[PDB]
Amino acid sequence: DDKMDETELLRRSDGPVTRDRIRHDLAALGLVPGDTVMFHTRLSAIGYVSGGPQTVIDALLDVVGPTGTLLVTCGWNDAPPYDFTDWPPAWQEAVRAHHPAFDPRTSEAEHANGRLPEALRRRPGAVRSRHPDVSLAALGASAPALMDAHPWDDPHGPGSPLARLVALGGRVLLLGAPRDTMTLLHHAEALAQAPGKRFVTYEQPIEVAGERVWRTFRDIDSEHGAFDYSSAVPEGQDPFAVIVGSMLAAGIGREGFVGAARSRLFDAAPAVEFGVRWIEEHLNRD
Amino acid sequence: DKMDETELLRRSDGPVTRDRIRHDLAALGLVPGDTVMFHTRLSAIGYVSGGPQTVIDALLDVVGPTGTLLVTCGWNDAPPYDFTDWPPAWQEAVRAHHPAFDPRTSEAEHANGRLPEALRRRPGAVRSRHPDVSLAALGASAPALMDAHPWDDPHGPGSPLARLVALGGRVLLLGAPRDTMTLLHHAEALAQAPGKRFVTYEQPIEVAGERVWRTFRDIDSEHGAFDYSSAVPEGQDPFAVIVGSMLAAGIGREGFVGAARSRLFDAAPAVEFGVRWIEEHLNRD
Ligand SMILES: [Cl-]
Repeated sequence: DDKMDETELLRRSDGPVTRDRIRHDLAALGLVPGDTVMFHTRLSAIGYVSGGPQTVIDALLDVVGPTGTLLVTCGWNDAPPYDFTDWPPAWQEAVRAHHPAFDPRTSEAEHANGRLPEALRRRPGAVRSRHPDVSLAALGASAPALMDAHPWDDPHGPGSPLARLVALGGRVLLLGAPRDTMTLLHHAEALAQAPGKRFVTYEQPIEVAGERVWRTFRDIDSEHGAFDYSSAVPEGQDPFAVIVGSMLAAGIGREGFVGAARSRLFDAAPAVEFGVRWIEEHLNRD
Repeated sequence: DKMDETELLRRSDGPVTRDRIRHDLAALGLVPGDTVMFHTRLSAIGYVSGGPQTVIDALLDVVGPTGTLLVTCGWNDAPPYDFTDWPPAWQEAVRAHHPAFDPRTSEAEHANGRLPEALRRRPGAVRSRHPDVSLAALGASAPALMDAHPWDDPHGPGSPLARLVALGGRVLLLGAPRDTMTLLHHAEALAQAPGKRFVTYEQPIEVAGERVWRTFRDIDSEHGAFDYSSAVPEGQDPFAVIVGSMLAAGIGREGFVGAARSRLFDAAPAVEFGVRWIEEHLNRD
């Protein structure tokens, strides 16, 4: 029921949530002109947002202003599965012969990231990074250098957009999104040194020189965790949720509300520094 | 989700590729130069390698550069028709702050699925200007089909749907159920019968760079342009009944595209049939 969904969201926020009200709530959280902010969104948690994703994006642009930048994690919803080489031989041949290349302009973001990354990447002037598995998108003053030349291998590591967010003094905003959605902690996993690090190898079709070619990629296991967190994390619990919870308890990050959405704003450099130290201390046992 | 893939892969007995869809579309009767409005239920096709992009590429492969694809978009985040029933403070917030419809960025209705949202993002795609029932089109006839969508009676004469009929266009249901045929709203707008139901609603648009509120009139495309209670059996959707009767009268062809039950109609005889069906069932002189 469409009617119903609207009724519940209106009730949740006690009426429509507007662009200027979101702008006000974001400034109260600590977002300021000139910031670069990567943001994860659970749109319905805000309430009934008058104008949907476009209103959230324009409120964010109002706060950071023309010299600031917004960033999201996109990925590729219709990528071939990592394990597509475990299918009957005629099937995977069909994939290898006919699966289209990743295309930054048209390939849709992963559906699990919700509507906001797919709205951001389609904004006029938005820039989407070239990686077929873990592309980001950005909008604003620093968007070309942040997204430029996404490193094929180790795409969460030293050369990556996430590293550039840290070096810029950027921020991470969870906008109703839960603590485990903080993508930036994959950059922490990529930097962290501890035994038992998990890596993945997969292939995906990309377009280079205007022709479609397959490429093999290496990354940390950003799906099941770059380590076994068995010893440091109660089972049933998500490692990133535990790290961010400890982060917050150590005084890194500010919590508040944007509409009806429980929201958290972090500086990216201390969050990554905390995350790598968390992983190395819990997992090295020296 | 690996089981999700196993379900889809079992449904189509392996990946459905661009070439396989093109093959099945041609066998259903789509030809080079066709203009085709299509409604899609991706999961009914099976495991489509490449998702919506692959469906669109296959359709372009069949109709070629002289052909045109059309979809219905609408506007997912339009103000609800009845926001003017809300408490005064809530409707004043919508009036002062709801952003204008923007054909380049306003999202299609979530219920229309992922194909319309992918089509309108293609390079060269054209999206009509109507804030409530916009269409999008891609190909040689897209500018003329989408141009100057009438504000009032947006399914009536001179609308994109009327232009699809006049062009000799077609309608494709690609695993979509018989009741998503948008073209039959054009039949409802043309049909002469008692008790026709209309809606009047307000939506923000941009006119010469300024955001303005406008009032719009349409047939009730949400609840049905007529009370169909005496014309259809209980629990059946009117458009499904009309399309079923259309098929049984020899209008339209049916087959499979991948695993998806699919139906292809010529738009001019579909609308003529739909108008007659409504006038015969709802006048009963
Ligand atoms: Cl490049």
